[PDB]
Order: sequence, then C-alpha cells, then structure tokens
Amino acid sequence: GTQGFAVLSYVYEHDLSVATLHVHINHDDCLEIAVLKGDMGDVQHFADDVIAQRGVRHGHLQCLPK
Amino acid sequence: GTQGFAVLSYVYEHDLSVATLHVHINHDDCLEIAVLKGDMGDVQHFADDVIAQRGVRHGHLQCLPK
Amino acid sequence: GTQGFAVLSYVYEHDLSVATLHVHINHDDCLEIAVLKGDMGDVQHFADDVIAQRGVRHGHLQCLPK
Amino acid sequence: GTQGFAVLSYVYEHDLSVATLHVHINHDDCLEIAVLKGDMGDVQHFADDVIAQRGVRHGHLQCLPK
Ligand SMILES: [Zn+2]
Ligand SMILES: [Zn+2]
Ligand SMILES: [Zn+2]
Ligand SMILES: [Zn+2]
Ligand SMILES: [Zn+2]
Ligand SMILES: [Zn+2]
Ligand SMILES: [Zn+2]
Ligand SMILES: [Zn+2]
Repeated sequence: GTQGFAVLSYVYEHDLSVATLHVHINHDDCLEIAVLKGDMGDVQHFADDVIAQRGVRHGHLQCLPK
Repeated sequence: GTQGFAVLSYVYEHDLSVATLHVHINHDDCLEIAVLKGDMGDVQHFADDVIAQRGVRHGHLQCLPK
Repeated sequence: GTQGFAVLSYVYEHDLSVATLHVHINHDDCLEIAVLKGDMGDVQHFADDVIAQRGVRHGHLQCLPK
Repeated sequence: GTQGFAVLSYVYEHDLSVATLHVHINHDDCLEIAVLKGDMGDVQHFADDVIAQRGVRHGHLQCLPK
C-alpha cells in the first residue's frame, strides 16, 4: 500500500523517523540506519533528500508496506 | 572484497553481530536490523540461517565491502 | 507523572518496548538497551522481570516522566 | 578500572562512540542513547561536552568498567 514502514541505510562520509541508529565503521565512516514510518511517498522523499547529500554513499531503501 | 560490513533487515512474526536493533511495528510484528561485520561469506551464511526461520519475513541483506 | 518513557540498560551473560538495541562487548557479554514507554508502573515491572534473570548484570533504569 | 563501556542517555530539545540510537518521543523531543567505549576519563569528558549543550536535558551516564 502507501502506508507502512521502511529501512533506509547508508554510509556517511521529522515525525517520519521512528528510530535512527548510527554505527561507526572507522575514523571516517559512519553507517546510519533509519527506521521510517508513514506514507510511502513521504518515505521515498525523505530518502531522496538524504541520498542527495554529499558524503552519503551506498544509500538503500527497503520498503515494508502494511 | 570479502571483508566489510552488512545490514540484514527483516520482520519477525556470534562475534559477527556488531549491533542489533529491534523496533516494534505492532502487537505481532518486530522489525529487526542487524549490523554485521567480518567475512562476507560468513555474513551471507548468517543471513541464510536467519531467513530460514519460520516467522521471519521480508529478509534483506545489504552488503558493504571495504 | 505515571506515563512517559524510560531507558533500561544491562549487560547479558510486549507493547511496552519501543526499541531495543543489542551491542556486543565481547565473546560472552552483550550490552542491551531497551527504550520503554507507557505507565511508569508497568515500566518498573518490566525492568523487575529483566533484572530477576540470571546472567543479567548491572541493570539500570532511567525514568523520563512526561 | 579506567577502560570499559558506558551508556550515555539524554533528551534533546569520535572513535569513542560505538553506536548511537535516536528515538523520537514527539514533535520536539528526541531521546538519544550513546554507547561509548574507551578510557573512562575520555568517556566522562565526552558526556561533559554533550550535557553542556543547550536543549540537552536529563543526561545520564552509566559506566561499565571492564
Ligand atoms: Zn552517524
Ligand atoms: Zn559517525
Ligand atoms: Zn525483535
Ligand atoms: Zn518484537
Ligand atoms: Zn543482546
Ligand atoms: Zn550478544
Ligand atoms: Zn536524536
Ligand atoms: Zn529527533
């Protein structure tokens, strides 16, 4: 459907976010995992904004419609 | 390569695990996110064992080789 | 008050849980952090059950009333 | 001892951080839990810097010496 949850993950260098986990890979890189919930369209747009940022690599969005 | 990190995510109902996050979706379902690190082969085998379990659905493994 | 959030943390070896994080300290010990929300009385009882378990050490409950 | 792990938790509005979890309480407040590891002195200083920030409330540091 259009409503559900999603997992956005990416490596670095809003009422949509349920929880976000930051895990350090090394001195320069942080692995970030964000659990999102709401309208899948708003979820995609959130991921869009994140992936558009410099320093953000390997962005992946796993959608989980209800 | 063969060594790096990985993000295994799945909905429910080892020295490989760096951190695991459990988030409740509702009364019956828990979204689980596991951050793994080590040999990508051991990582895949870990995911294999998890996905083979009854009650585990929508399993996804995102690999991040160094 | 009686309703709010709480952080239960402990070292190892329900609709109350919002999210739980497991972090490995070493081969034998896992640091677990549980974010709880609901009636502070139910929260305390949840922590009670966890701390009563063998293998669970250094249990600490930080309450955050609304 | 002086080396070990620690859990720093606080409500909002480095090679020391192992993992950090952000959980939304509501529109304005985010509950943040940081798992730290290293010299307990460096850990305390990290917590000091965080708690000194405006908007940061209910800061608590649970130390876990090895
Ligand atoms: Zn981060
Ligand atoms: Zn980082
Ligand atoms: Zn779970
Ligand atoms: Zn669950
Ligand atoms: Zn655990
Ligand atoms: Zn463990
Ligand atoms: Zn936060
Ligand atoms: Zn926040």
